[PDB]
Amino acid sequence: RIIVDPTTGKRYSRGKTLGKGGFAKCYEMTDLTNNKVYAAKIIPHSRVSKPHQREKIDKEIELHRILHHKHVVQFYHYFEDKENIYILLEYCSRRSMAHILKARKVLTEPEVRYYLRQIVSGLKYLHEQEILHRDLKLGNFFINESMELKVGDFGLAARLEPLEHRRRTICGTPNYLSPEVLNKQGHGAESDIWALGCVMYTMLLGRPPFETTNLKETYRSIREARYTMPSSLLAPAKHLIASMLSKNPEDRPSLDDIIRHDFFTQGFTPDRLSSSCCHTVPDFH
Ligand SMILES: CC[C@@H]1C(=O)N(C)c2cnc(-n3ccnc3-c3cscn3)nc2N1C1CCCC1
Repeated sequence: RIIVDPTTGKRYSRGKTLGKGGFAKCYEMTDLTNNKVYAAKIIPHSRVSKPHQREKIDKEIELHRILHHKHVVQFYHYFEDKENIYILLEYCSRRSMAHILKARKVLTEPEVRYYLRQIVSGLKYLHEQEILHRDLKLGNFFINESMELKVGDFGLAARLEPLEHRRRTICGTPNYLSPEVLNKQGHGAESDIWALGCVMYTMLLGRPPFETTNLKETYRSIREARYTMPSSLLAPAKHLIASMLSKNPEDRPSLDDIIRHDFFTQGFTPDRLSSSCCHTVPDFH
């Protein structure tokens, strides 16, 4: 299967299927020119005939293509032929963190420190760019062969809007809805920090702090921001989760405040995590 870009004449080679992605059918896509493999979203035009879902991928491409950071999935190139839209992205061979957490149930503290340092690095970049991810979940943290975390799936992504200039309606259907979004206040930077609490919690426990059904029954408990803290957690981990899950948005720590917490500084953290950690528990110390 040869795929030629009709506006350039660049030829790509389509490899194995990688999975599903809503509108995306995902296959390996080799650039024959470089000579390197990427992970491609292939979206037939028939999928996106409606103006709003056409605009959806358009903002996703527009916003994503301008980001260059070691902990954000690298945009490579986008093009279209007669039937498909093509988005080529950093190939992450050891899949996502939602995959690892299924296989492990629960991670060790040094693993949680190893992964969250990378997550906070990639989000700092984005937040300085002034782009809100708006869909941070374990599913969107992509890992490569050499075990490096890339934050991906832009899409529910958007540029930061001042409070008075803000989109108030709930955007799409994300994994971890903040108290402030539920109060018709919109999605700020601290709504991304909220999700990092839900992420960290789930890395240490294998279950989210709140129900993720997005049902209107679930709204009250989240607002409210009340939940059970399990005794299994060590003191410093407990404090930082409670910090990031503050009820009031401006009570939540900054990303600089986060990576300097006792949770990070007072424990051991490896420079390189072994790939055995995708399955097996790592050794102590
Ligand atoms: C293309 C969408 C997404 C992605 O954005 N990146 C960067 C990615 C980068 N690398 C892989 N990748 C590469 C080899 N295996 C995968 C994979 C990750 S999760 C299931 N397969 N997949 C990616 N994916 C997948 C494809 C289907 C759902 C998410």
